[PDB]
Amino acid sequence: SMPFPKDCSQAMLNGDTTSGLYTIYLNGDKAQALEVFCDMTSDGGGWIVFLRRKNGRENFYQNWKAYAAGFGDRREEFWLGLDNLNKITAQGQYELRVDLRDHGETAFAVYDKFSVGDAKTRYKLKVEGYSGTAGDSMAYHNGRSFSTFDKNCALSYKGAFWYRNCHRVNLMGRYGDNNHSQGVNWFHWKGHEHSIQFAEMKLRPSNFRNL
Ligand SMILES: Cc1c(Cl)cccc1NC(=O)[C@@H]1CCCO1
Repeated sequence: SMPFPKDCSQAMLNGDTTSGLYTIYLNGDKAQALEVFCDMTSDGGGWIVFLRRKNGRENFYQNWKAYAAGFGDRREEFWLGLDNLNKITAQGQYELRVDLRDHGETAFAVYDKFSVGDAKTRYKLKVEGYSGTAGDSMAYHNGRSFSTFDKNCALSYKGAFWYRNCHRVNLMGRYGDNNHSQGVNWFHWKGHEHSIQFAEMKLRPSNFRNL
């Protein structure tokens, strides 16, 4: 096992094959411990989950400081934090996976390159190299800074995202809100008038598939 695994891929190779909460260490630094939920079953496992929507119990209409730091219950609905995502994606070449489920139907998207810039970039999104079944709805958002109501699409749709003008993905939107563009949307799967019941965003090294 590695003593200070830097992501859920190094924790899974540590023989931890049950999804749930693990400690990772940013940059393998014992002083940068972070509790994360690891999805160890989807497409080979080793995924840090960074967004989960499933029941509408948690409020996602939160401010810049909340989105930078993270909020929620890792075992239920949560957001891992932009500072965490920047530091993790800086450690190597990461891939994004999005899992969606709604009324028993499932879809997914993978982006072979995923990064989040630091605060001086307003946490700029990079997403490239699409595959999957959900439809490439993150392409619209590529290269955009993050937006909250206090730093306006976040205000107009009462959510937070790498908004443009405004969204094809709104996974931090209002739970169960089927009004146009208000809900948990993935446009090229279920459009703008269908809020998706279950959504996860997660990341792991792009080279995991053959390491
Ligand atoms: C990342 C995160 C999750 Cl996922 C769950 C609850 C809170 C946070 N954020 C923090 O623990 C830090 C601690 C000081 C301010 O935020």
